[PDB]
Amino acid sequence: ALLRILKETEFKKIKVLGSGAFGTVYKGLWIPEGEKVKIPVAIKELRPKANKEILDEAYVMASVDNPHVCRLLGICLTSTVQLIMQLMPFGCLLDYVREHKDNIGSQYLLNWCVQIAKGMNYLEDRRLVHRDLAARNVLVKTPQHVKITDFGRAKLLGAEEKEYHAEGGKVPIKWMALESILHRIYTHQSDVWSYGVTVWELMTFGSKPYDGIPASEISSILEKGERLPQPPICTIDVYMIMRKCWMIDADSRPKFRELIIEFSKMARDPQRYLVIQGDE
Ligand SMILES: *CCC(=O)N1C[C@H](COc2nc(Nc3cnn(C)c3)nc3[nH]ccc23)[C@@H](C(F)(F)F)C1
Repeated sequence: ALLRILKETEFKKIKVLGSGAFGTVYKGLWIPEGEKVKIPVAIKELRPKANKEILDEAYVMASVDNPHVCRLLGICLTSTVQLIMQLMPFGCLLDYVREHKDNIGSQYLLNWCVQIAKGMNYLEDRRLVHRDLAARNVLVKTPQHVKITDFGRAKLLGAEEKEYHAEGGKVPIKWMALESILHRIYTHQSDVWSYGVTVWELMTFGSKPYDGIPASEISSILEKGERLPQPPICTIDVYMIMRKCWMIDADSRPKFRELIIEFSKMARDPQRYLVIQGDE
């Protein structure tokens, strides 16, 4: 995987797929010059660093090559910064489970957990801390295949850095580990906490975590030992894995490599671990 540098004439926006603080994402078409191939893409236009700085960051981001991480295919530097990324046809996993909750069986749910863990482990191998993992930021290539994406909170750790110490950026409190909330510390093990919350979202078919609790109250609730409840479809074996992801000591929590193994085992006999009517 290498970074293509794109001219404005090489791609065209087709429609909006979403937007936020980072900017706006469009569905579009990439026609590499002279190549006679139309490639469906998602174009992320951001809302200034020197071009050389932006490119160097884009080069690193484009080297991230894993089946379960959405890849940066190219970049166009004009008045605005535009990132050309793989288009995920089915949108975010959060919307997908909400929509299709009547037709989602244990096999798909457990496979998604495996895939997200595989992607996160790859990021860890690259020393990348995601810092914003949630079902809304997992995208669907096909119902059978999902990819983690990133809208700018991810950080690369230095050779000797074991943690990221954040500044004042706004934070998704209900997905964050307690040490991130209290001390702005982020590690792969804090990503594991967020992973556990993401899995809870899937197992409840897109339900809201800590529903009707103010974000400002979350740290105190977690300090008292309260955690998200066991989803109706979850056997205790699955729930206990989620609970391990939310232990106060980051090194108590499993590693993504260990989560891959445990969920892969469960995905081999899925009806044993998730209880879903009509499944199958
Ligand atoms: C649950 C969160 C959510 O839906 N979004 C939408 C966008 C995602 O931006 C991207 N979308 C897609 N594909 C897609 C979107 N909608 N459909 C029907 C398909 N592929 C992408 N590849 C990279 C980025 C993509 C973000 C938001 F709104 F923040 F921009 C979260």
